[PDB]
Amino acid sequence: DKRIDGNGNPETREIKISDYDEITFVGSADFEYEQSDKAPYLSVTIDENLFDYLVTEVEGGTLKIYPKSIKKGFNNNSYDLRPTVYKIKSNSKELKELNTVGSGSFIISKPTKVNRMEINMAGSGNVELRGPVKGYKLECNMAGSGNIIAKDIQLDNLSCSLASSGEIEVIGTVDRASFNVAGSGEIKAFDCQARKAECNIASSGEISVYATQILDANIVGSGEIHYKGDPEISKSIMGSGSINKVK
Amino acid sequence: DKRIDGNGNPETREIKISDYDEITFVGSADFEYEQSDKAPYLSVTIDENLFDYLVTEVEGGTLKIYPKSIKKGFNNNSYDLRPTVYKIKSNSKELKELNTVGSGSFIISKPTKVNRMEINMAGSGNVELRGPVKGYKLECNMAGSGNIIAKDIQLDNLSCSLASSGEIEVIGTVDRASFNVAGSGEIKAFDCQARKAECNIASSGEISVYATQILDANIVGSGEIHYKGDPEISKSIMGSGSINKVK
Ligand SMILES: [Cl-]
Repeated sequence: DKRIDGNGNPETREIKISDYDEITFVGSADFEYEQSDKAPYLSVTIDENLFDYLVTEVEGGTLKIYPKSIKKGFNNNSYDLRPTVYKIKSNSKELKELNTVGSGSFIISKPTKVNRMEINMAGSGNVELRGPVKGYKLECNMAGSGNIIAKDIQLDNLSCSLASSGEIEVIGTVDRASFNVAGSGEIKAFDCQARKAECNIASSGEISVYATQILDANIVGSGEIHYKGDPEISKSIMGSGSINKVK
Repeated sequence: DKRIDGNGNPETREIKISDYDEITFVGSADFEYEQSDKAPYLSVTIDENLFDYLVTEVEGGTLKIYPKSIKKGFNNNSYDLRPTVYKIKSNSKELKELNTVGSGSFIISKPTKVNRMEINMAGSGNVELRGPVKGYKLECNMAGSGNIIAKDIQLDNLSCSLASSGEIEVIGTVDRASFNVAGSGEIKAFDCQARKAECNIASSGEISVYATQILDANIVGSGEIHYKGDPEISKSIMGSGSINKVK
């Protein structure tokens, strides 16, 4: 009933889709995405038997890829797919919002221009923005033990919120940054040069920040903010946590 | 410099205070609090040598009890106090807001009448509302591995928000409930009879809910909502999580 193992015969299907500006992706695939002015494109490779258990379509301008609800299960639960291979390649004109859930990996590799890009991840997986991202606003939100890494950003605005034990890492330059941890996890942003940054920690987590002009440093709990640069810092600590300046 | 051990000679001091409607409490004490129309009262018992390292005062209508910032440490950190005995007893006319951080224990035992009471905890400690709490609204918020238990509530509104791995447990009757978990933790409310409840999980946590008329059940991740009662349920799962009805 609930668990379906891949039969070991991988099949690739190109799926006809309209453009989309939003992705709902649930699962364990390696998903490669790019923004592109070419025609919108979707290809999925998985054990041939698992397609019958998977939704893969664009609807209402949203690409939706996830395991189906269990047949006669009243949408109380979905199938637990165990593929031997699971790869997704897709593109659209713009990605304003990614909602990803699971143990998979979502990767953007080419230079990406953004107006507002929002990344929302739940689970143990990973999102990697490997290519240069440049533009107005990037938001990286996660709840879980996995991670998000943006390797090369140039932004007016960056916002990261981490719930639970995972990790967000950001590298580049930003004018204004907001870093938030609620849990034991960690934001790593020493090589993300911010002019102004706000750092908030609830509980035992950690933020490493580089702010050049203004740093607003807030901790409620045992957590820690490590900072570099020579900003003017506003400090606020309720609990056993601590703030420290590093070279 | 940072860790100060109790010298094993307990001293009790009654500290003169004005009335307060808010508490900031950081540390490991057993703190007993009640609402009362008598004169405001504070008594603290701790190893005699640790008073010098402790702030204990009412300012701006807020009772503040927390370890001091390390002398000449620029408020980057505070003393790590290791008492052999640490007890606090206090009362004020009303408690609108508690902010508690640490491994301590904050207990209210008498019948308590509330308008709006908000409890904010960070850390591994606990808050117990042992006596009957009756009134308009209770809000229980925590970030950390500890717990909040309310043993006997009767409320128009209840809101509980849990970040990280800890636990909130609520027993009684409420008209409208909102239960939120962002993390691996748990809300236990099978014994809190709600008319309408909204339940939200991000990542792998759990909620046990009892709703009689209306239940709005939302999971993003692998978490689980278990419900009892016969409400009309609205279901939304994005991920491997599930919803299940129990007797
Ligand atoms: Cl007074």
